[PDB]
Amino acid sequence: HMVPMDKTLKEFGADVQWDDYAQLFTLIKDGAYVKVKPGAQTAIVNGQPLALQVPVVMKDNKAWVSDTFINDVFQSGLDQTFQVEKRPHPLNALTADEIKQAVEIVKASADFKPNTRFTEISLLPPDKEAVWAFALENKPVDQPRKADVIMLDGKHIIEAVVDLQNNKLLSWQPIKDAHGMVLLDDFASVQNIINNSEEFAAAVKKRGITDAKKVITTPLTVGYFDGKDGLKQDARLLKVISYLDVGDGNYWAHPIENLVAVVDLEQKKIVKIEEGPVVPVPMTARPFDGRDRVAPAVKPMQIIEPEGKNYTITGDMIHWRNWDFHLSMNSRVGPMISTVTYNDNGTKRKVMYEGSLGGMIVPYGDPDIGWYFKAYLDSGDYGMGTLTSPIARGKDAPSNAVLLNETIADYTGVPMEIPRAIAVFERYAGPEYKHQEMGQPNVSTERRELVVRWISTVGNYDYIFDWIFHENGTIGIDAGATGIEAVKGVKAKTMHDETAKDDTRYGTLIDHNIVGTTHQHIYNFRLDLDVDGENNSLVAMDPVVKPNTAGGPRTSTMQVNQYNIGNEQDAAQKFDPGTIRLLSNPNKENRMGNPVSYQIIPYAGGTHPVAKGAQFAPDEWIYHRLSFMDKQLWVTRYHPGERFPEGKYPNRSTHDTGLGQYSKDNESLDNTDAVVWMTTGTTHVARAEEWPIMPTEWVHTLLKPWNFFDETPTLGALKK
Amino acid sequence: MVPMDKTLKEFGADVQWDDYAQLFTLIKDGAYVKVKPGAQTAIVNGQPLALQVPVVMKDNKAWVSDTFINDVFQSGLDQTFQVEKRPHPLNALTADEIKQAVEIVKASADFKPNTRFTEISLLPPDKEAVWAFALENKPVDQPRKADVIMLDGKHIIEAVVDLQNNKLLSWQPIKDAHGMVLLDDFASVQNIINNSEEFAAAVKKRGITDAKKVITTPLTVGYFDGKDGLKQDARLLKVISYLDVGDGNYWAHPIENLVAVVDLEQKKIVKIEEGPVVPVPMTARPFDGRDRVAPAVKPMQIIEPEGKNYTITGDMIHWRNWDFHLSMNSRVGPMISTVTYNDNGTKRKVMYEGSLGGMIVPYGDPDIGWYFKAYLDSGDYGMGTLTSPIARGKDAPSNAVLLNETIADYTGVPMEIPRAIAVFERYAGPEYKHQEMGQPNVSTERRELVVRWISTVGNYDYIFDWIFHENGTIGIDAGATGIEAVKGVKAKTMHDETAKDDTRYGTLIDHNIVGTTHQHIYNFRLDLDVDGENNSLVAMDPVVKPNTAGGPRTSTMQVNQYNIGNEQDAAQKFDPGTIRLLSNPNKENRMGNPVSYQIIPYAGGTHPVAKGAQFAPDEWIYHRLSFMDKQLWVTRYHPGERFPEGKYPNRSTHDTGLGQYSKDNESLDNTDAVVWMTTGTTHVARAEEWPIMPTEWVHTLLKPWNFFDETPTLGALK
Ligand SMILES: O=CCc1ccccc1
Ligand SMILES: O=CCc1ccccc1
Ligand SMILES: [NH3+]CCc1ccccc1
Ligand SMILES: [Ca+2]
Ligand SMILES: [Ca+2]
Ligand SMILES: [Ca+2]
Ligand SMILES: [Ca+2]
Ligand SMILES: [Cu+2]
Ligand SMILES: [Cu+2]
Repeated sequence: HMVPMDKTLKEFGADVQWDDYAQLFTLIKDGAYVKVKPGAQTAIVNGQPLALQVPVVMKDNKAWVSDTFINDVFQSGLDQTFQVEKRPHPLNALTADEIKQAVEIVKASADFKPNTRFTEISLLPPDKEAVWAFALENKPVDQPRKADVIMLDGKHIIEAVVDLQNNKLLSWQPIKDAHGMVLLDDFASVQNIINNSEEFAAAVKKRGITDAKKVITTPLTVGYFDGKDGLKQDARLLKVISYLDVGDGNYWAHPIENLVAVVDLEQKKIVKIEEGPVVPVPMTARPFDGRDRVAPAVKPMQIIEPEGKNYTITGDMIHWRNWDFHLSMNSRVGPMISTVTYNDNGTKRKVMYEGSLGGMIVPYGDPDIGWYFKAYLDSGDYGMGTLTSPIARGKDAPSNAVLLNETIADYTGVPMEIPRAIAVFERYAGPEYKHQEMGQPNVSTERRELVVRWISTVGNYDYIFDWIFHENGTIGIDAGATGIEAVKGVKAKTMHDETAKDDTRYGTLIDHNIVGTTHQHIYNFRLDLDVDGENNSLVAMDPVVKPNTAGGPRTSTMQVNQYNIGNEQDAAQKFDPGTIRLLSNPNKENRMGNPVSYQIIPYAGGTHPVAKGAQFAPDEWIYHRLSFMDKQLWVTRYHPGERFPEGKYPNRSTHDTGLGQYSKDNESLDNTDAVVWMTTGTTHVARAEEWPIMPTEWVHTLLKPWNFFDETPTLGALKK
Repeated sequence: MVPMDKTLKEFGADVQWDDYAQLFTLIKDGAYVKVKPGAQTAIVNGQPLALQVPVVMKDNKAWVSDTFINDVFQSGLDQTFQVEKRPHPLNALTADEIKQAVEIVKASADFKPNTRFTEISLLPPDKEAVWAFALENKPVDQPRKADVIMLDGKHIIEAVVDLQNNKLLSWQPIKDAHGMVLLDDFASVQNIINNSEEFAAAVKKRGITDAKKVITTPLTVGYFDGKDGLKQDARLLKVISYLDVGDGNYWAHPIENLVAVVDLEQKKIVKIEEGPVVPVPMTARPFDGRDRVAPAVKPMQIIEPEGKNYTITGDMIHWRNWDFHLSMNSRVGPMISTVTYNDNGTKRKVMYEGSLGGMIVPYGDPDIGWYFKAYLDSGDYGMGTLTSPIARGKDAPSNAVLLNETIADYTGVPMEIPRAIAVFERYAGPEYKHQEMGQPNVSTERRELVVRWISTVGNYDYIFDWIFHENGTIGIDAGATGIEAVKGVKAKTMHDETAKDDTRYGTLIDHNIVGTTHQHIYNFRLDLDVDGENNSLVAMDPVVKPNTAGGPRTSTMQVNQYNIGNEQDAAQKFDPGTIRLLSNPNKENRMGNPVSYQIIPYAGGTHPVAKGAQFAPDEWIYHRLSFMDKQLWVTRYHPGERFPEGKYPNRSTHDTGLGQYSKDNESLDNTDAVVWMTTGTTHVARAEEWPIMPTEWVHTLLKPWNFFDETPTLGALK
């Protein structure tokens, strides 16, 4: 029998286009670009003919297809974008079965508990050398597949390691003084607790709210304040900031200011309620989904690749032009780009062994009761991988993108497949190079970039990360921010009201009775670059103006001060965009005798004002707990266990267990395996243009080959 | 009948044949046509068109009526271009006006026989009247006038002509002003050198067996208060030479330490400076691919089958909420004028005029052949004149519309530059997004309208993009590519004896070739009128202040706001961590905040950033060009102050540009301000940039700040 074509294809997630003049359907879905005419015995898939067992049938202006059409067409093989992996890559993320296997192993332990949740279940990384050998030499990794299983028993963290190959538990280590990240069920627990609190209902009522059932809570981490916040360090707590649901789909626009409830999770009870001055809840409807807006007419624009893509995805490995890399998903930091090599005329040269988001922080600058503790570590305390937002096909990524599904474990240890978790797409990026010699034929070539995009939403903020592989060897990493701002309810409607000045001391008045509290967005990327090998050195090149000592009219010259940065301590520094910092390989040179290197650029621009460091006095704890905030460049000795800038267990941490810890011994960085950490951020002073919803703002970082090659990388294959 | 593919391609249209669909897809600029052989109708931008003669297949060769292109492409179904019934007052001089102006000055008894024209451009009507035309359709009751700047030998004369009444209004010789370099000067230099026995003698001394293979370059000499031993009153140019080896890239073969000084009026070398002899790098280094084979790539197309979202009426461009005027100038290229943002039905002023102000590419090597090297490409060579036609689909995306522009050449004859400017819309990620947990997603795509212009002066190719974002933001990017200026050296690798000395002022990017360090400094003149003429410059510096409200916090994040009341204070370095606004103290948004635009001189770049001029304050280039050392300048609107480097920068003895425009330190309080943004890079070369440099970009931004009352892209309320 058959089924309606449009409905079915839309359900399938394919774009359906009908050309009445040509009597032709054009179907697009990831790497598949299809053309089919009603009644035709064949269809075209990426330029190749495909025989259909059932032609598309047109009835009374309605098209119908066989129930096997989607499978026969989209899984024909003529779409070669995806290929089957014959030999499993050692860095492949844990499969659904493996996740379940790990969960069974720990549950076989006599110590496992019923309320035991899983903060993270991820592959235990085999030794770096074995992995590189596999990627380059194709040598098998004779080491057993293992998995780290981090459990949360009540409020206690337990680190267990399971041997998946031999289905046996290898370790069970409780981690004292460590708090666990926030889990999904905590979100519902908070709302439930507030709903059952007689006092809170009373607190809310005196603040103008009649129906407490319309109150929406949010689970915020409290941080650490040596007790000044009056909170027992031992307990698993969360502060609750509330909003009123007015039915406009945007409760963020209706803050219940000066009301904070402290909740003890294991005790499932409100242990404290801080109250400040009563501020009337901003009530005006402020929808952002367009319900109250007119839809402007816009002409269609399509980016198409009718014969398929230039990249191939074998398993989790992506091949594109001279690039080869592995892409996997982690519940905490999201995407991980591994074993990155650049094919130099037949020879695959190492570039980066492992790269990913290190961690990030969004600290606010308002001292009041509902803001002073607010300093989010989104990936660390909330798991950005877990909170991945599926790509909106054609909107969050260009129409010519390919969308990948990714699987991770949820907090209960059950496999979870995130649909459209990552977008991959090639894009035109202007001319690669050009030269119009006067009176001569022009010379131009277009530039192409391969983008790997991932979006994660943690509450009100929506973050976008793009890993950009330039055909010329350059690698870019951009971070975009959008979503809804965290606002403060105030009494002033305009800057002319009496309280305006005081209401706007820590933020801009972006709407009536609404202030966009000033804050920063500080991102950090962990980049284990192995420039043409593991042993590298950090070199500095500072352009300077020195007195002319060669005679002639000039009083000055442009020269460069070059020196090595031999230790981690000296490598942790602010970044001057006017200087040059290289991660060189002192063991290999290019054709001119220069060490093959990559230029590290932590700050390549941004659309919001740039964060020169953490906007905190040096005597604030957040500044103390988190040191990665103040430096834009860090370089440490390779260590498989050092992966997070804010530390492994940042929730209510008492001291820096991250980059401050990784570089505290000030080890040598001379001709050894280095790991680069780039920190880049923005300072956000709000404006009306960003409310009710904020246009995407971006920050850019860059990694450029510096004498890594012997000439223009994109000139092409040498004819003679 | 006539062959389709042959005719269509001569027309410049792209032809695609789909055998499965038996359909031809024809594309050219805003027209997207679909036609099947034998069909009595065709489709143009989604609309049906009746054909007089169907397309016919003859021996697998399609044929069309001899009137096909006109009937289809000029049908009217492609609405990209609309007729301009009332000419915009800022329209550039037409070919007829260029010839009229030349006839007017040539009729004067003072016009000498071989006089050339450095520039022939529209003399701008008063701003007020122009705004009234754009906002009120009010006619400009002032005759079209043209500035005619002549070069009589080496003497500059400024004339003004009344085009409407066809009469000469003024004729003023400009004392001590040197004229820019003109095209014929390039040939003179080469011919003068070619006929120089002494030069040929010097060249032989340096290993060149055939002097006829020597390629010259016309370089401005600057000013060094005589220390360079050059006569200030003479029209001079220094000549740096290269050896043509037949690889199509003479730039890769420098004849180091050989500099000839040519007096253009005497037409002869008046000085030859010789330094140590360095063997000419000989290895062929073509950049045009003659020795390469590109990897096969799958096709990519960006299509708009229903036409464009923008309309071009004459030179007026309408797109979404934006409306602006695009014109061409021989010196600075494109000019963006009368820019307004249609705020829910009401057009609000944003920028009266915007364009490249000027730029300079100064080097940091003290040696004989480099110390004077400081290029003012627009000012001294005329970048609009040297516009490089856009290579369709490569220099600009496949969905772009390419515009032709007309200017006058140095002999006063109209010159049409094909594909001089590219206009194209592009996807730029999501405009905004919010995925509320467990709720339906909300995402809208971002669209940007780009106006791209490319100019090439010698070895460098410069790209400029004026980017209009739907949300009111305006971006201005500058890209650099082309061939690097290199110094011939003895070292082949860094292991050679002279390596250290050879690389003191630049990187060794090839054997015996050093890419001398230099900077790229661009300056943009932006006459912003934020929702009106009268504005004020306001600073907002984010600062950390002690907490005085109580609680655990010791510090807070506050802003230090203050006005910058005068030109001298407005001339400043830009801290990308601070905020600088051009506000309209007379208008506010719904929250009582002054409608403003955020000025961002530095929004990013792919090359190291230039914090200022890499020159000691006692260097003459530094004294002559103050604009290089500050990223932000704000001056009072004046019709005759348009160039950061001054009107006549060739061998100038002092700053007649921004240094002069602000020397007076006038008030910037609630008045007509003009913003000048200086953004630059410091270029330290690498092997990856040779023989041809992959495009490097710098970015600037102008963002609406409380100009609107909410997210500008949400749309009108139902
Ligand atoms: O995103 C940071 C903490 C948070 C989590 C959930 C809702 C609001 C805020
Ligand atoms: O671009 C600056 C001066 C110049 C002009 C012509 C050829 C080479 C260099
Ligand atoms: N007075 C305008 C200049 C002009 C000259 C000749 C034809 C058309 C226009
Ligand atoms: Ca260490
Ligand atoms: Ca490394
Ligand atoms: Ca002035
Ligand atoms: Ca102005
Ligand atoms: Cu923000
Ligand atoms: Cu350069």
